[PDB]
Amino acid sequence: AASLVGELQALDAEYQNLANQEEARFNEERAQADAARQALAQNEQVYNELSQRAQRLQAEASQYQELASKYEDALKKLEAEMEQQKAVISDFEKIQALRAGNL
Repeated sequence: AASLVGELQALDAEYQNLANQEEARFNEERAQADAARQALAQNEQVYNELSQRAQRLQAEASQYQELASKYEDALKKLEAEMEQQKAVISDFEKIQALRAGNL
């Protein structure tokens, strides 16, 4: 077991580092999802109030017409941000159901 002893130690090292990297990835992913939930929650609040504000502006008849349309665009984007944020949370929850499930 000349080189066998050495290789076994080489594979051990690789394993230790690999285990640590995966643990670092999972944490990096957890932090990002928490950021996602915090941000998403705040956006829901801003989207609701702003969509309400835009709705009132439209129901009138050009300034109101221009500002209403400007809000519909801003809201379209904010909505994309929120779908994107829900995906981060959703992807992490899926991953969680695994890393914790596999026993």
